[PDB]
Amino acid sequence: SHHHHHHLEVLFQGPHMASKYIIEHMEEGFSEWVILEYSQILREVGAENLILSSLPESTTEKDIPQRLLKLGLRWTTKDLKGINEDFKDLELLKDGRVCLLDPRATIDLQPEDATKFDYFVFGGILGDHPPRDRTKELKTAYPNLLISRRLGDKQMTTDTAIRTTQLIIKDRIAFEDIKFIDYPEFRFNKNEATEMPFRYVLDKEGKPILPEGMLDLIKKDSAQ
Ligand SMILES: C[S@@+](CC[C@H](N)C(=O)[O-])C[C@H]1O[C@@H](n2cnc3c(N)ncnc32)[C@H](O)[C@@H]1O
Repeated sequence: SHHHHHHLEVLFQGPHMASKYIIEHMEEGFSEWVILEYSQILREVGAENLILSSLPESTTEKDIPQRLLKLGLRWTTKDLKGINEDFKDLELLKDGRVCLLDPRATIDLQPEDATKFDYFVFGGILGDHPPRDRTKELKTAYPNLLISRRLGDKQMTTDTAIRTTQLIIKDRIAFEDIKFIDYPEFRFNKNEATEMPFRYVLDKEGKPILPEGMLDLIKKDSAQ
């Protein structure tokens, strides 16, 4: 009775060829907000295409939210340069072929960058306004691995940055063609409304795309 000690999910997804998305986790633990965000990301890019890296060394499976485990989250306490040690199935993370999505970069990501990078890295950061520039910690941590690219001049949530990167790289849509809304207001009644100071991508109904559950969380907050 050893037959469950396997890596079938990995065998089933290979051989690797497709762009991957890596989130360097940079929050303590997993708040409800983070869980909803990461759940949405998993659903949009596919569990086989996401890695959550740099978790604290003491992290074990019980510390990972069951909602994320159920959606297939691949997670590791290794940093970017140790990911290949844990996940032997992934393509090598090659110097210069790993793109840091960096709000301060001087050059915006473009569809032709699909040819130029195999991995796209995001800070798992709940941003502040004004931004605290915490993404810069990644640039200093991996100075020869990463090349920075921008997603326009306003801050996006992690799931929005990944959604935008997928539209540019996978769907080959130029940034200037993506329909965004800057700093949307969410109003529910005369007593309850909240602005979110990020840039969001719009769905075909003209509404900002939020993780499932997030509008409920914003409504619960406004009701307090
Ligand atoms: C909410 S943001 C955090 C930004 C962080 N507060 C800062 O000022 O560096 C989450 C992640 O999505 C990516 N991101 C968000 N907005 C971006 C932009 N305008 N350009 C490039 N990457 C962006 C970055 O990888 C970032 O770490």
